[PDB]
This record gives sequence, C-alpha cells and structure tokens, in this order.
Amino acid sequence: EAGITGTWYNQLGSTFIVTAGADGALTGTYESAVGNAESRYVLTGRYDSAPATDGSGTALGWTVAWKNNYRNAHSATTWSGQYVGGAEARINTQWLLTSGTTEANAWKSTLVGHDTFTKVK
Amino acid sequence: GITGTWYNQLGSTFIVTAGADGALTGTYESAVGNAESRYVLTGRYDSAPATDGSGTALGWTVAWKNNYRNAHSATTWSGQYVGGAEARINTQWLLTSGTTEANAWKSTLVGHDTFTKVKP
Amino acid sequence: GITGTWYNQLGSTFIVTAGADGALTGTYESAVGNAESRYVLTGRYDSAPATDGSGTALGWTVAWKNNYRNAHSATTWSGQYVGGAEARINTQWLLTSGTTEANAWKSTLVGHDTFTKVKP
Amino acid sequence: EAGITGTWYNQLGSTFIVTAGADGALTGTYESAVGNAESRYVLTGRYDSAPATDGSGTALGWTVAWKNNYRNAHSATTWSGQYVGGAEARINTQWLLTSGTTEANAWKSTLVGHDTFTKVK
Ligand SMILES: O=C(O)CCCC[C@@H]1SC[C@@H]2NC(=O)N[C@@H]21
Ligand SMILES: O=C(O)CCCC[C@@H]1SC[C@@H]2NC(=O)N[C@@H]21
Ligand SMILES: O=C(O)CCCC[C@@H]1SC[C@@H]2NC(=O)N[C@@H]21
Ligand SMILES: O=C(O)CCCC[C@@H]1SC[C@@H]2NC(=O)N[C@@H]21
Repeated sequence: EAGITGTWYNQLGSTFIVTAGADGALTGTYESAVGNAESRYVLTGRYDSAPATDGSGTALGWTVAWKNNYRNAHSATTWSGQYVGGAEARINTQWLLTSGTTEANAWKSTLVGHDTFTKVK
Repeated sequence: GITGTWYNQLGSTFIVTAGADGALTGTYESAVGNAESRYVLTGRYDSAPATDGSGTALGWTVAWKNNYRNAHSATTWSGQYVGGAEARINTQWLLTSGTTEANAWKSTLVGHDTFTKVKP
Repeated sequence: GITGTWYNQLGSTFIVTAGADGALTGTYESAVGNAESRYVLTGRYDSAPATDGSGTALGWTVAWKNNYRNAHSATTWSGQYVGGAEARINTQWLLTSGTTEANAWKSTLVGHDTFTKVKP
Repeated sequence: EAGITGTWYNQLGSTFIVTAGADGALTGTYESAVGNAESRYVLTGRYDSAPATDGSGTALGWTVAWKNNYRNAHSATTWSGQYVGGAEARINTQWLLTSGTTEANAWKSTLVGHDTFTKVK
C-alpha cells in the first residue's frame, strides 16, 4: 500500500504509476517503451492487502488494454507477480500480451515475458 | 457482449460488467483452489475492437482475499472475447503466490480457461 | 501408450516413439505457421509414473528447420499424458523466435495444445 | 554449435552441460539447484543449426524429465529460448514445468518461469 504506491520503471524503460487502495485496488497509468504504444494508458488491478508477514512477497496483478485517446493496438497485457518491499523495493512479474486475432490466427495471439520493476522517488 | 455471467471449464463463475470506455468490473468465484465465495475482479478491454473479424482483447485480475479466506495469491487472465451465437472468452492465466525470494522460481502457475455463458 | 500418431486441435500431426528409459523421438507436422512437412522432434517423459491416477509428465522440442523451410524458431511443449479409452496429451507450449536483443521482449508466444489419436 | 556446446550455469546455480550436433540436436545433462531433484538428469532438445546472421539469437529448446537413477519427481521441464553468441554468451529462456497430476488437479499442474544461462570454461 504505501509500499506499492508510487512510480516504477522496468528493464525496458517503461513507466508504471500506481496507487494501492486500502480495499486491494490498484489504479494508475502505464507508459510502454516498446511496442504499438504511445503516451499513457489506464491500468487497473488488485493486490493482497493483508499479506503474509513471514518474509514472503505481496501478490498482485494488473491489466492494461492498449487503447488510449491517441492509439489503439487491439491488445491487452496482464502482469502477475509479487511486490518485495524494503529499501530497494521490487515488483517481479510475468506477463501475457494477447492481441485480438481472427479465429484462424488465435494460436499466435499471446506473447509471454517477464518484467522487473524498480521503485523510484 | 462481454457484460454478463460466464462459466469456465472448471465450473467457476465470472460475473462482469464492461464499461463503455474499457473498464471490466465484477466478481469471480472459483470452483477449485484455496478459494470460497466471490472475489473482487477488475480489468480492461479494448472498447473499439477491429472490424475485420478479430476478437476483443481483454484481461483481468483477482487477488484471492475476501472476507472468508486469503490465499496470499493473485491470478491474471489475458485473452480475447469472440462474439457470435455462442460467445466465448478464451484466456491464458498466471497465478502468482507470494513467496520468499529463494522460492520465487516456483511462485507462478500457468494455465488456460475458456468461458461461455452456458450454466453448468 | 505414448507411442503413436497424435493430432491436436489445429490438425497438426505428432508422430512419436517413447523409449523404455524416457526418450521421446519423432516428427511433427504443423497445420499452421511458417512450417511445411515434417520436422524432427526430441523430448523426455517420466518412464515410471506414479500409480495413483496421475498423468505422465513429458515434454518435447521442435526447431523449425527442415529441408524445405527455416523459420528461425523453436517450440517446446510441456504437459502430461492421460491414458484411458480416449488417451490424451495435454500441453502448454512456448514458441521462441530468434530476435535481436531489443526485440527479445516479443520473442516468445505461449499457447496450449491437446492431442488425441483420433485422425481428423 | 561450438557456440552452444559447453557448460552453462543459471541464476539459481543450476548446471547445464550440452553438446550441439551438426544436425540440430542438443544432448547433455542438467543439475538443478532447486526442487525435487538431485544429481544429473538427461536432457535432449533441438536448435536452429542455420540461424540468421543478421544480429538475431539462435532459437533452441530442451526438455528434462525429472527421473534419474536416484530420484523421480514425476515432472518434466521444457526450456524455450535463444542463444546470444559472442564473448559473453548467454542463453535466455522461459520454461514450463509440468507435474503429473490427477485430472481434478490438472489446473495446477504447470509452473512457468525464466532462466538466464551464462557460459563457463
Ligand atoms: O504492442 C502492443 O500490442 C502494445 C504494447 C505492448 C508492450 C508490452 S507489455 C509487456 C512488455 N512490458 C512493457 O513494459 N512493454 C511490453
Ligand atoms: O489457490 C489459490 O491460490 C486461489 C484460487 C486459484 C484458482 C484458479 S485461478 C486460475 C484457475 N481458473 C479458475 O477458475 N480457478 C483456478
Ligand atoms: O511459425 C513458426 O515459427 C513455426 C511453426 C510454429 C507452429 C506452432 S508450434 C505451437 C502450435 N501448435 C502447432 O501444432 N502449431 C503451432
Ligand atoms: O521439482 C521438480 O519437479 C523438479 C525440479 C525442477 C526444477 C526447475 S526446472 C526450472 C527451474 N530452473 C532450474 O534450474 N531449476 C528449476
């Protein structure tokens, strides 16, 4: 929550600005350094608002649909991962990027990858 | 349309509203796993899909905490809606559990769910 | 058993021999993608599965180069064999294309294939 | 081929010993630092034996079934990725680890992750 809330950057140079709400909500904006994308996009997600206290990360995920008021890529990414708190906080993720496709092309609709986010100030 | 009550091959129930500008908001009830009753979900979808026959890209997240249980985990589904006589949402998902750093290699399950509006 | 000729939901043909000590060896012919004719495959399976009803874990790889084409890519399938009257192999797969470093983020497709011995 | 052939170690401390054959074969052994595993396991896979020369990686993949003459985990991992050659050669991968399960448990059969291998000498 204060931990998650803030500005984060990944290894590609993308920017993630997020607010973690007391109810488990994540809201913010995402700017991707790569792909069919420009400017900021809405993100929404959820996190474990009462995580384990036993040295485990805090599970979370969020989605961006790659449509904003400037571009539409007809695609959406979800990130699933965990926040690791502390003075060098990290969010470690795997992601799935699905493009809208025709039925015949659905087998090649989804890319998979991994992003590591570092918190800035 | 996307709005409605959906069921996957496990018998889970996905109740969702698609807002006009791209929001997905609803609840998820899983038939399996460390889960009971409904959980909050939020996500996004392409609110102006292509007009060539392509599906509508979407995704959503559930954190597996509600008033009954907390599994200290979260699932994201990424996929596309395919309209038509038997509308479908085809997805792949990632379920990440909170882990220690040394166990992070085994933190994330992957799978695939297909949803229709047909009730079991 | 695992040995035989299998077909997935795309109509691809997977011909495989399961060696007694865990080898998988065969050929794969994809119905889709940058592919024509048969490609070599190799993999491994659990040659002494559990005796509790569980499936048999397995995986295999195809590099998409043969005498006809080279897509500069490789797919791995990871999954389990489920015996019975209608034997099945349920898999998830990763298709990695060779890319530059800057494009590595978009190098890998993920999907899921289910195989049976029923010919289209 | 000479490039791929050798000993490699990942971020977990696992050991990958591989030979790349002229026909596109990969053969060798894998020792995992983690999980239900001990000693070396057979691996087999394939690689693009005539890759692009345009600054792209060489696509490859391999499988380990986690049975050897000392332990059986009833599971198998596949790694899919690319070799990036040069004086600091790397193999960058994503992987899928499937466990044998009952039908009711099949939804939780498969773990996903990513490993980066560094070549040693
Ligand atoms: O090309 C598209 O369809 C839209 C942009 C997708 C960019 C992705 S999302 C996963 C990865 N992480 C990033 O920061 N950018 C890419
Ligand atoms: O066990 C947990 O950590 C929480 C429940 C997870 C259930 C999952 S989410 C992906 C899959 N699809 C479902 O409908 N249920 C399972
Ligand atoms: O286009 C390529 O790079 C080579 C062909 C890939 C075809 C894939 S592999 C996963 C999926 N299952 C199949 O039977 N065919 C596609
Ligand atoms: O626990 C098991 O079922 C067997 C061992 C699996 C270990 C895996 S494979 C992917 C990852 N990379 C490694 O080097 N070790 C783990």
